[PDB]
Amino acid sequence: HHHKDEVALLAAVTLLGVLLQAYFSLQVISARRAFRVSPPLTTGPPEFERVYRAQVNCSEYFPLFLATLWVAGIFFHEGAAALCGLVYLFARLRYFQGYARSAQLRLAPLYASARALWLLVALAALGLLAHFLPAALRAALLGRLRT
Amino acid sequence: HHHKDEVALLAAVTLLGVLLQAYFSLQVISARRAFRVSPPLTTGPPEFERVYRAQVNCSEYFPLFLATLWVAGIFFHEGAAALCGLVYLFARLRYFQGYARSAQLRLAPLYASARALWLLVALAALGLLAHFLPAALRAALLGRLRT
Amino acid sequence: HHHKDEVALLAAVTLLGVLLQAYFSLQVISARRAFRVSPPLTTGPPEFERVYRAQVNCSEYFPLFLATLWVAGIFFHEGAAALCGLVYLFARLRYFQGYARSAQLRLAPLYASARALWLLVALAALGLLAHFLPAALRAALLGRLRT
Ligand SMILES: N[C@H](CCC(=O)N[C@@H](CSC[C@H](O)CCc1ccccc1)C(=O)/N=C\C(=O)O)C(=O)O
Ligand SMILES: N[C@H](CCC(=O)N[C@@H](CSC[C@H](O)CCc1ccccc1)C(=O)/N=C\C(=O)O)C(=O)O
Ligand SMILES: N[C@H](CCC(=O)N[C@@H](CSC[C@H](O)CCc1ccccc1)C(=O)/N=C\C(=O)O)C(=O)O
Ligand code: NI
Repeated sequence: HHHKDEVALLAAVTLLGVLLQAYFSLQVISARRAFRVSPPLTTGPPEFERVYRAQVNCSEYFPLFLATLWVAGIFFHEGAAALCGLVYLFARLRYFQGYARSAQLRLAPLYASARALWLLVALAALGLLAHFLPAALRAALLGRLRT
Repeated sequence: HHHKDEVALLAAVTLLGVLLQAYFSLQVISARRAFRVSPPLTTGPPEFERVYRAQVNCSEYFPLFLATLWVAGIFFHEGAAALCGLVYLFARLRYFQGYARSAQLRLAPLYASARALWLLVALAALGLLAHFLPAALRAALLGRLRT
Repeated sequence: HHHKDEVALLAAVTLLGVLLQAYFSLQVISARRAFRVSPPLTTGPPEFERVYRAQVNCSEYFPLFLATLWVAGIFFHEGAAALCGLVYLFARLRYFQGYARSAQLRLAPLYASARALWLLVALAALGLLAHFLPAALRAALLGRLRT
């Protein structure tokens, strides 16, 4: 008996996220050509540094997204976690698109991505609490008994 | 019944990757000493910034590698995924070695690493498709029936 | 039968790590306000670049921590891995706090975090070795037999 069925949506969202990250990377390389910035060195016109920074930030947050997605999806509910992941990834795509154009336009999609990530965190926290809190509470009651 | 046996190669490749990352970090610190760059601050002679950038880029890609490795290894085939992972990690080591010497010498091993990563992605995609596409197709046919 | 029970501590430590990372990010944003640095652009007074760099470095190491934690926890022992993870995360929090104040004060907690990470690596290595080495040794003996 395989557990592929229990995690296939998490794996699919994860893969979509990877693909999206690849997209961000290629867009940064395209900004390296457009605005004549050769490796190493990550300075140039404002628009390049903005595109670059959007990609860097997405990259920095991508493992946080994965960790919470998987923990939430396993401990709370797979579908909810996957949905939140989709909302997050769409929000991040919009973030990247915004940032590339103007610092201010990254902001609205940025906020959407953060809410989804905290929602993933809260589900993770609730799921873990549901797992640990009953056994812990019971053990404390047993000692209290005793009398 | 443990599932260690089904994922031991993925875990081994993962650990090798971690070790390799540790190696990149220590090489960067060594460049910080050689070329007199004290923390914080990541600017100095060209050779330091190149070594530094090789490490940074490897670090940025390392979670993408892990995600696709695991998804491909679970959904498609463990051995193939591990092999691709080994090729990728070797390619990245060569990338780092190249970059440290000259921007242009990172390029050949860079290309090898990218092909292996996309190969991992394609296996992940195929594996997930194999999981989801039949059930989805059947459900669509059932509605078509109906008549 | 679920395997949540076998990985719940790893998941909890992982989530704590995510929360800690969120904390580092918010502290960096607070340094962006205090020392008047607007996005993109990551240069300003020394204290901002130090806080920023502490966060960046923690972020760079966070997936390495996760990978080894999970591999060690599954292949060697869950509790040991979780404990090492807790020590690591506390060490990193202290690292961030130190760095924010002075480059030199990040150093003591930095060393604590590295020992814990290498301890995780060693457990991962030992666990994987325990899994692979017997079967490999037996296979070699069988060929030796033969005679
Ligand atoms: N800081 C920017 C970041 C952009 C980037 O990292 N682009 C990739 C290359 S993009 C080629 C393909 O998109 C490969 C990425 C990929 C991602 C997920 C799955 C498969 C492939 C890259 O240059 N990697 C290493 C290096 O800088 O030498 C830069 O300097 O290039
Ligand atoms: N940007 C470069 C990056 C190199 C780096 O990150 N080196 C490590 C230290 S290298 C020591 C050992 O190699 C620990 C790393 C390790 C990795 C995987 C498993 C076990 C240990 C480090 O300095 N970490 C935090 C900090 O900058 O304060 C730098 O400024 O140091
Ligand atoms: N280089 C620093 C890094 C700090 C940082 O990344 N802060 C977060 C925002 S902090 C808001 C919440 O803390 C969300 C983070 C979070 C982490 C884990 C779980 C849930 C939420 C951020 O700015 N992200 C994207 C962007 O720069 O546009 C900077 O320029 O902001
Ligand atoms: Ni099972």
